[PDB]
Amino acid sequence: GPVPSRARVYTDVNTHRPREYWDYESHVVEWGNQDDYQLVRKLGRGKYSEVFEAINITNNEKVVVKILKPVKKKKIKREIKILENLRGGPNIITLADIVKDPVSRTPALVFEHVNNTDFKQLYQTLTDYDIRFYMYEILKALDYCHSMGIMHRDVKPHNVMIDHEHRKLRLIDWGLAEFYHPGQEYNVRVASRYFKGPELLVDYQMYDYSLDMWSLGCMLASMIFRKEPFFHGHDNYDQLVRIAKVLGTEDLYDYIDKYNIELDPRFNDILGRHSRKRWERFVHSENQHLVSPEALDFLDKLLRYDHQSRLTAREAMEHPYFYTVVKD
Ligand SMILES: O=c1oc2cc(O)ccc2c2oc3cc(O)ccc3c12
Repeated sequence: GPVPSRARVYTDVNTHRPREYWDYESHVVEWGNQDDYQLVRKLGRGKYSEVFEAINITNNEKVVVKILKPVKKKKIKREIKILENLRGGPNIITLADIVKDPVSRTPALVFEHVNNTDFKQLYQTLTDYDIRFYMYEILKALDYCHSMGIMHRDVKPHNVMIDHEHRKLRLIDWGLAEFYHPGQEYNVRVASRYFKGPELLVDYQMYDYSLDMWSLGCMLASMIFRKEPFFHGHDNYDQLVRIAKVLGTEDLYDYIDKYNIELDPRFNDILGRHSRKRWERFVHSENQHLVSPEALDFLDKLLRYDHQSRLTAREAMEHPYFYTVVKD
């Protein structure tokens, strides 16, 4: 069968936590008062929730209310426990309250308000320094949740709220996040298509925190090369082919051979043979000001087939790419 895999960092953190910490099924939700919050306007509907801007009339402060769509109280408690565990951490969205919505008859998560401009216009105006700055901020968030035994599993521009004016950043939507337990097999149907790690695309279930680092690499590639998204697959199969046209097919086979994985035979007539490309290939006159040897080496160390070979969040923060970023 498939060769087992372990996270190379924070492997045993949940093993030595009290079971209270990771056993989210047994979590007892403490409900606030739903009348404290008045909905102002709808911000968006996802597959799992509707998101509203609201006001807490007990302090006249803006909040974000996420009213969950009906789903397993499995996944509801999971997001809630993860949010409470990570509360107070660097650039983690802050869960302020949990109330029961009288209309949906589902939980409504109440978050700190953060003032976001969309990633689409924002990513077109980001300077070289801005990209490095915000990447460092994301890494703080990723290193923290990983250190707390949690992988996000849905890292993408949509889930990174940026207040460009106050240069503040928040990682949001922890509804797909999970606890890492060594040797545990996970659902491969996570993350969004363009940001799915190769482990997901070859259906390798024993993944870990390193999944988040591939997704982050995809984001970085889209930013410094100014191509959103970078790997633009039409489906989950074409997605792996897109990646293979850059990282090459030989290292792809090295990867699945290492873990004794078999590709879906439908790849037989679409995968072909491809050499690994040098990242300079994607540099042109309109993005070159965002590119540096440091930028490419960092990107290169994130985008690895082998999840065990990618930089950890902590290692990433040690990278020379962030030397120019002013530290606090
Ligand atoms: O769309 C969202 O989905 C979320 C999901 C979460 O789990 C937590 C927070 C948010 C969240 O905060 C915001 C602030 C804004 O100014 C605009 C949109 C959002 C927004």
